[PDB]
Amino acid sequence: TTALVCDNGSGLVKAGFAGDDAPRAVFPSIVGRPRDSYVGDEAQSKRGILTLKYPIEHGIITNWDDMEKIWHHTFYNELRVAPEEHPTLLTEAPLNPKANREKMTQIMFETFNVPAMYVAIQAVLSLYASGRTTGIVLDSGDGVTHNVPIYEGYALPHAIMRLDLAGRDLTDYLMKILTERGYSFVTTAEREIVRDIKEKLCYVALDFENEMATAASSSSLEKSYELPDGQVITIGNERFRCPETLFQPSFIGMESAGIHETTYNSIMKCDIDIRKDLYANNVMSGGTTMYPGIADRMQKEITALAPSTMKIKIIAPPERKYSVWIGGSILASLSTFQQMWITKQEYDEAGPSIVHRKCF
Amino acid sequence: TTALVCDNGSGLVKAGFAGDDAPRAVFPSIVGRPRKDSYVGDEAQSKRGILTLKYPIEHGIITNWDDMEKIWHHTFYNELRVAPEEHPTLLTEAPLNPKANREKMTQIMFETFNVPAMYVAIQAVLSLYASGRTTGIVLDSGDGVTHNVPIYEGYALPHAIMRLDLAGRDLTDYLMKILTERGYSFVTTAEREIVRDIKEKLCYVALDFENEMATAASSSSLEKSYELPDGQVITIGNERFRCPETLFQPSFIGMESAGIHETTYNSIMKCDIDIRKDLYANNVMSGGTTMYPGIADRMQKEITALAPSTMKIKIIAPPERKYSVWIGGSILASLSTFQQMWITKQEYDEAGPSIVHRKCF
Ligand SMILES: Nc1ncnc2c1ncn2[C@@H]1O[C@H](COP(=O)(O)OP(=O)(O)OP(=O)(O)O)[C@@H](O)[C@H]1O
Ligand SMILES: Nc1ncnc2c1ncn2[C@@H]1O[C@H](COP(=O)(O)OP(=O)(O)OP(=O)(O)O)[C@@H](O)[C@H]1O
Ligand SMILES: OCCN(CCO)CCO
Ligand SMILES: OCCN(CCO)CCO
Ligand SMILES: [Sr+2]
Ligand SMILES: [Sr+2]
Ligand SMILES: [Sr+2]
Ligand SMILES: [Sr+2]
Ligand SMILES: [Sr+2]
Ligand SMILES: [Sr+2]
Ligand SMILES: [Sr+2]
Repeated sequence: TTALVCDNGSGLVKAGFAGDDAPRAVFPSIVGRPRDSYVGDEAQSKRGILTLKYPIEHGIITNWDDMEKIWHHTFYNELRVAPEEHPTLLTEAPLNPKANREKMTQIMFETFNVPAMYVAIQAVLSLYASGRTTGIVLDSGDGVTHNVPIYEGYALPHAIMRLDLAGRDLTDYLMKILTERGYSFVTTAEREIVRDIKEKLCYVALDFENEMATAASSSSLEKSYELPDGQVITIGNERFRCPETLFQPSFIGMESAGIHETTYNSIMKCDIDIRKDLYANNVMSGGTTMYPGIADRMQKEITALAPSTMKIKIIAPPERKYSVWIGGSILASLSTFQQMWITKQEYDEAGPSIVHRKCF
Repeated sequence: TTALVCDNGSGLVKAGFAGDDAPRAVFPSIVGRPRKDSYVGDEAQSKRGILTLKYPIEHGIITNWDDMEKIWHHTFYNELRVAPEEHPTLLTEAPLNPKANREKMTQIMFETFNVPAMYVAIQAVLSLYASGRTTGIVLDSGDGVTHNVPIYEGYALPHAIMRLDLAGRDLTDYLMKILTERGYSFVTTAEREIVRDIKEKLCYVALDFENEMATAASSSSLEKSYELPDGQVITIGNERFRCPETLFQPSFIGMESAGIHETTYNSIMKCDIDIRKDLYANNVMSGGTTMYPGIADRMQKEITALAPSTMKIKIIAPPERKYSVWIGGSILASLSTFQQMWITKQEYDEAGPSIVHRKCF
């Protein structure tokens, strides 16, 4: 028997087979209905004739009807497997309401007739993937950013921090600042171009003020980008100003602490005896941690905030845009895990509330 | 960086690389010295006519440290052919292994073999891991000893461990005895090795011992022949199932002890009432001496007779269970989540051998 791993995010579904090194399928977490339902790439490419909805907001499922459509699409159209044949591992946001875990469980067993399933916390999976069971994860995706401190596979809920700024906000901000430069990025098609610019050319400056000074004095930091129609544009300080928003949320009008401060504050909410282990094991996860320079910059910022004697290590694996998924693949393909699944039998005997006993 | 997994048993060493599906090297845990200074394993055995042979491990516990060092040296340099300084090494240990022994093993690995990192895992827990479980009760029967080890959520329950002081070597000796009663003769090492081969190839556990005896007596339907390298032939009938029947009836070799079904039952019944149901449904067989065809079905029948009438009982006997400890070690040492669990050379330098008690569970 082979397990499936489905990592449902605010912007992207990552899905595949346990044991694989990477997801087989990655697609937009979008359901389109006429202005009877389309999912993913097709929903996107038919936007003109459709109303589009994102069933997951800031990592939490908020539209169960549309979520069922995402899962149906995942099984039948992307992975192309019969769900009744596969134990299925799903992932969940930090601080996911208990009722949501039950609803995921009920839908899996009742709608999709899975023989077995499990729900794991996304940040814990990314930690596992990095080669640890203790550390603090900064997970930053398309819609939300969290700090999750974890001790021996257990997330410490009182110290979890949530920042409602992530990749989609950074894309919107890059569109704004490139428009201020004198370009015009406003439409949905122009948003896809800017997303590509963001993913290809942006970086986190080690010293932001110095970098702004460098950008002002020479073209040394400038990069050309060819637009779909052939026109070549210049991206300058926008390259590092865009992800600087993560450290300075006031750039997009948010009063919030930046990701260095949320990391520090998370650590400080934990018991003093475990803080040392957390500083030494700060793991970055998710697409919005992919910026070159982010690890170097976090190391510097955390050092400035931490006790002078504190050993600080930032771990940013090259594969971290899929580390949640990879952690799920490791867990779901592990021999010992085969006893951890909620079985169809157990669900029939106990109902959806079995999830709280079996997963956690 | 690839880890090494070395499972040291009373009779056999199983050794290889983490991530592999089977040990690369399996050889006798024996050191011979003249009646070259010392010989190990395969070579010691062949030269035994001019050597005194000793087993440095007895009932799973190291009792001769000079000879154990020679076994580890042979494993690293002659069998695996690696430089130990390049490989984190996972070792295994028996139930109730003395703290002093765990310390001395740790000292030897870091100071003599210069390993970069090391870990010691409980053998029965590794076997359970390999079977796909962290809760269950393991019957581990090897060359020198048999244990039941109940395990709950990844931890062995030492208050409920049971031991039976017979295993594979005793079954070989018993088979030799009953084959000698047939007029066959086994005096040389070569001939005694023949008996071991017959045991490993032709023996099985009868579902109902008395019925099977009756069958063997009324027809030739259960007979098998074994051809020796020199032309001689051994024919065997009820000896096929009388030999491993000893596991269920230790009186066969003059022991008063409970048989493996009763030790398994006794072990479960020493555990907390609220976990017994989980143990009954997860009896995992481990070790070379559980390899007998028929053993799972016989255990199912015997346990069913002892347990409450409504108890769900399941016996799990993985096909490569003669190496399940090793395989569980391979799984563990190659697992991402285990990578901070190793004792590092740095931790050893700073803490000394007692570090093993703080790190290894
Ligand atoms: N190389 C890159 N550089 C910068 N950003 C990137 C890169 N690759 C992907 N991203 C961004 O990462 C985001 C998607 O990441 P991820 O799949 O981790 O999010 P998600 O799970 O869909 O969302 P969330 O975790 O917020 O619920 C998108 O905003 C995308 O533009
Ligand atoms: N297929 C088989 N059938 C019966 N017996 C077997 C088979 N394969 C191996 N054996 C026996 O298993 C024994 C070795 O098993 P194992 O390697 O588990 O023991 P060990 O670890 O050396 O000893 P212990 O666990 O007692 O310290 C030997 O007695 C061998 O003859
Ligand atoms: O810290 C190790 C424990 N961990 C094992 C999962 O791989 C979760 C159980 O608590
Ligand atoms: O349920 C047990 C969890 N764990 C043991 C933790 O040390 C097994 C992880 O492979
Ligand atoms: Sr995510
Ligand atoms: Sr795709
Ligand atoms: Sr419905
Ligand atoms: Sr149904
Ligand atoms: Sr053994
Ligand atoms: Sr040395
Ligand atoms: Sr009987």
